[PDB]
Amino acid sequence: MYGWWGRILRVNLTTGEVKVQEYPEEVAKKFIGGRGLAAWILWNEARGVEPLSPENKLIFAAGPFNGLPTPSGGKLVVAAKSPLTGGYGDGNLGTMASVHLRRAGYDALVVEGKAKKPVYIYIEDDNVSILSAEGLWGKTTFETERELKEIHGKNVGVLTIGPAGENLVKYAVVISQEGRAAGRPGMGAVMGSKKLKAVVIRGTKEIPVADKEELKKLSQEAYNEILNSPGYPFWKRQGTMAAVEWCNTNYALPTRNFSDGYFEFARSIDGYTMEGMKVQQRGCPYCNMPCGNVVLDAEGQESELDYENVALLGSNLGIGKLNEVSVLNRIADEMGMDTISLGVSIAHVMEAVERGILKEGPTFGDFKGAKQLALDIAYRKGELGNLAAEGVKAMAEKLGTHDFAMHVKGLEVSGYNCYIYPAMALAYGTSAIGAHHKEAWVIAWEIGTAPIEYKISYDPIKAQKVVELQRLRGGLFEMLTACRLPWVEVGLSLDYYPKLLKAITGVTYTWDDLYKAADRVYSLIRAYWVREFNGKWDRKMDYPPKRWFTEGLKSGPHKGEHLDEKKYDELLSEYYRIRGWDERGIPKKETLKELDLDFVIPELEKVTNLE
Amino acid sequence: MYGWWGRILRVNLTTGEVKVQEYPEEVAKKFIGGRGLAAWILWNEARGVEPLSPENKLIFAAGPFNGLPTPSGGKLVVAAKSPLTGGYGDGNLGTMASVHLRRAGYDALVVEGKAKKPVYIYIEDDNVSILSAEGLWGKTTFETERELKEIHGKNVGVLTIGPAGENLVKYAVVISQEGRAAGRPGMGAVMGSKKLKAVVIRGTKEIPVADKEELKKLSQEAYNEILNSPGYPFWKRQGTMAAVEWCNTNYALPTRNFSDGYFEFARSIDGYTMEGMKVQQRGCPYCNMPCGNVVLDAEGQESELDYENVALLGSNLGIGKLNEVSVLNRIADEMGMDTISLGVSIAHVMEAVERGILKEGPTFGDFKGAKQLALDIAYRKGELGNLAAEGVKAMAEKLGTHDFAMHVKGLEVSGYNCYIYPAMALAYGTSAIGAHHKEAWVIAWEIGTAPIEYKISYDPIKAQKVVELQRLRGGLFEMLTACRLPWVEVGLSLDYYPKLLKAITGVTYTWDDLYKAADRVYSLIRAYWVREFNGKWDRKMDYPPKRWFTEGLKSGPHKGEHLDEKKYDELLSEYYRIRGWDERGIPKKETLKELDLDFVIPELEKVTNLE
Ligand code: SF4
Ligand code: SF4
Repeated sequence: MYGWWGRILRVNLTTGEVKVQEYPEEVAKKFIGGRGLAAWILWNEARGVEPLSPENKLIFAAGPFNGLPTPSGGKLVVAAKSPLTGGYGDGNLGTMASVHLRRAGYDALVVEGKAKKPVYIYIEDDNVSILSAEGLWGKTTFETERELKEIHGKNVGVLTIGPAGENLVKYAVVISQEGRAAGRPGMGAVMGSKKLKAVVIRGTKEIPVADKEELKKLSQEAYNEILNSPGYPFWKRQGTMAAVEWCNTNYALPTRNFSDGYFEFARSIDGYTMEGMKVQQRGCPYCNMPCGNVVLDAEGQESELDYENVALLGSNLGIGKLNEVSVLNRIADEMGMDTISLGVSIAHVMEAVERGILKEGPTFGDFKGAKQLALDIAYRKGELGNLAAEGVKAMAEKLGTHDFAMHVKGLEVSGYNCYIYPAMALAYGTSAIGAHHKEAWVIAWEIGTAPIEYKISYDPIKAQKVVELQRLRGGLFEMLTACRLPWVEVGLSLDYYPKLLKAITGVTYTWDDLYKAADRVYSLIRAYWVREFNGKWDRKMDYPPKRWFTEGLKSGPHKGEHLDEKKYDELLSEYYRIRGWDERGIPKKETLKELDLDFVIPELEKVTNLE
Repeated sequence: MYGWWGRILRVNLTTGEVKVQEYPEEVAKKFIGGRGLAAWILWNEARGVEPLSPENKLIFAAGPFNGLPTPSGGKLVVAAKSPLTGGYGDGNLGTMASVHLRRAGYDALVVEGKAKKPVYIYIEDDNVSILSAEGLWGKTTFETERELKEIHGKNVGVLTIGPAGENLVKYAVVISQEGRAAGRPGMGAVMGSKKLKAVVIRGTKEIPVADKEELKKLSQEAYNEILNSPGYPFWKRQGTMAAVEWCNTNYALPTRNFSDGYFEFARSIDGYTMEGMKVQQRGCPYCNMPCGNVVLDAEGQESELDYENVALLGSNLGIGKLNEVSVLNRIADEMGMDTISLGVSIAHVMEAVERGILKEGPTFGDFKGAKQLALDIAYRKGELGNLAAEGVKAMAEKLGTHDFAMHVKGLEVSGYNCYIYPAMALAYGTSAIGAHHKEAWVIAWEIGTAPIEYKISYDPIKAQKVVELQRLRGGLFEMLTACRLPWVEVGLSLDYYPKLLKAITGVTYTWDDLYKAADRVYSLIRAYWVREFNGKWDRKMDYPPKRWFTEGLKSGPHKGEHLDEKKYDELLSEYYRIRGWDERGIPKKETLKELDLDFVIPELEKVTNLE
């Protein structure tokens, strides 16, 4: 076997047992890695488990591209049954831990059980130990990684959780290298529930490559193509922050809990403003187009800015000064909580306060109040911090505020306001893990323009475009696993991927093979949700928030415009037709058989009727 | 006598003598105060003196508006014979020193002589002393003022020089409250040449007012008019920083030593970027429309930004990040040196380096090199730093780089590139103290738009507009002395001024009375220059820099356009006709008699032939 090790590191925190599981080359070829491998593991090992119980499996899954010098191939997938959504949950982050896990001889790391006290997992090739982290517990993510490196050396990959993870904030994430984050659906809370403070990894092994020279050649070509792309200069300057102006121009910038798609103060929180306050730039392993832009916040502290962070903690909160939004951003990284769900939870509180629903709490534009709430959420201080720490779905159940609860499947909607964007609304509605733009950022195509540089339509071809994008963004890139931005942003040819894959693994994958592996992952993931939800499931699970159907844009040429539910419903049926799912969004028996998921049928039938 | 004290504090640092000069009420009425009073004093007391010798007079002149609660009436004029230009030199700054000097019982303070060692002047009502400042010498302006208040208390007004003043940098200024500056033509160097490190002032006396009730009424109306003006909100947000975009849009933003009027990276150093970096907002005494916008620079330090500072230290130097420009800005303030002349001098060096004329030094866009040169100028360290510390006129004589030496009469050109703006070019050409936009910011009217919110033309009305603006901006406002921005930016009515002047002094001044006093000051100032130049004077003294006639814009729909020498010369003759001046730029015997300036006739006749 080349590329894949066929090895998965297993750590049981309850028993202290550490072992290496060998999985068949057939499974590796069939699921490829990252999310695929994770979905296979969770389907088999997390049936009916409580997300915060010792039985949940915390998975760190790499893929064949990882550990090797592949173009922006320093990504890693973190997965577990989600404490926020109750379904399959995952996330991705660039981190040296990805390079080291693979160079240490493993394709993935699976943590089960729960330690008796705070501990961290140490991995140096074949030497794996569960060590006491009593001294680290309570420290920020930044401080935890800094201290671990002060002991073991700079040459290690470190994954940590901060107080939000330790306190089981439902959208707590895993942090690496002060800025890289993974696991919006609460991977950080699953990590915290096991009393797992960090993971330190070092690898030195040579990963067996089927064609060393092709690999080295293809990689050099791709790097050069990136360096020579016309978008490279502007990408180097603004990175994802170029989307603030682009979204504002197109009425897609979430403003005041998604109330409007335009923000009057977007310029003072945009990419140009960011350029003027940038002090450093860093990136993920093996990437020659770094986009981790670091600024100084209002308190003079370094903060790494990404578009989503700014959109959800800036315009979405009615906060118009980038230096202030940057303080909130830093807090999220330090505490280890998702900037998106954090911002949407805060915005939800702000709307409830302005409406008189909540007697106390911050209002839109209130930076000091937003900062205090962010901190109270991470430390679960007071009734408000505790409520908001649960996310908008849970919070809305308690407050009767479902009308303005911006989420899909319990996962908070990200940085694109879709009052007039049917395809993007469908992307959020059908995202495998819950509302996220990860799997299909189709709004650009719907508009005809993109950040590096209108008539509302429900054409069934939009459902086809979303499935196509999900195959690449929610499948391929989450399985390799590698950054999708070189392709998305600078236009690196997708042809490099199946070639790099054969050069590495020696297996020839055609685009249809890849499209099929991605579809298998999608149906398996959906199957997981259906099974864990005990068959209680229908098409409404794939609907975007009610706000986009009952309210419209508040300003500009498109004022009053919104989504037509009837037409959205028809577009959803088209999505199901293309995926081979029934009108409830559940995979059909024939579809499962065709995707080599026969094993799913018996289990799903114990819970509902299949078609 | 009301309003005016009719008293001038006299401090001789050579003899240690402190006395109070009582001057005539008719002189007070005739010159009003500020620059008018200063020009009267310099004509009489700085005849033929070397600017850096003990005989030069350093004047801190206030007017009837000062010390009283008048709308933005906390300004102060600092004047002396200029070490940079060799003629009349002055500047203005907002400072509690203004309020305290007048409440202490004086209309002005005149310092003559030179101390044997560093000293500071201490003024508390009638108690005035020259005290040792040996421990303060060498400290920054910020630290000097901070330490003085730690001794004397926070309720004092303080004026200081930093190392640039101490080291006689030709464009050294006087600084107050970390950000307020005065005296571009080297007032700081004059102060430093006297070994005067600072002036600390405290006043408690009630200033006699003709009509206290009218004064209170008018000020209140004016304050409310400011608060309710349509421009108030945007002014509060961006202040003068709104000019970066306005100038860039109009090809008037000095870029790379005025090479072009358009900067490709203007957005990253503009007013919106500043808003996203603002952490504090300060202002001058008695102002309800504060514009001292404080940001954190690239090193996390506070830096108060003004348009000119950013245009001359940013676009003019090819530096496109506001955080970096802010480091240069803070250095200028700390060292006590003019941001404009500093930037124009650094830009001059950058062009000479690029052109190979200088073999060592910073080039455009080199922030680290610019910072090092700014520090070397302040401390006069090295041949290059010592040369640039002399100003562009002097530096150009040594390097043979007159072609790109942007100055008029030795004073560096400010933040408006006039390749296609004849009236603004004439404003710079005729400015009483040398190149400055202070006396006539006519570019706004020439274009038809303003920052608060084209066809070239040499229409003789342009000269009439420059004269009208000079009467107000270089006359009235420099004599009161009060901020001209409420009127300029927010549209406060000019009708308040004659009414407040009457309520204060009891003397009624019709607009014609004020225009005559302003022209009187302009002709007296002109007479001072001619006299001091020993009659060596002609119309070329009032010409804009050669570059605006010799080259044109480098981009935009106006690419290649420049000023025309013949049409400019005709426009200048129109300016002379309106002012009653020779074709050499010297007042006519009839004009001098007209303005009650007969005493200057004998003096000018001794040096040249009058008309
Ligand atoms: S483009 Fe950005 S997110 Fe992608 S690998 Fe590079 S630094 Fe990481
Ligand atoms: S408008 Fe600005 S410069 Fe004028 S008095 Fe007010 S704070 Fe000072």
